[PDB]
Amino acid sequence: MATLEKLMKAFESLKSF
Repeated sequence: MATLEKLMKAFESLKSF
């Protein structure tokens, strides 16, 4: 699989943005 950033950006860009 290859989508680590797609998994981290959600923990910060989702609502923490």
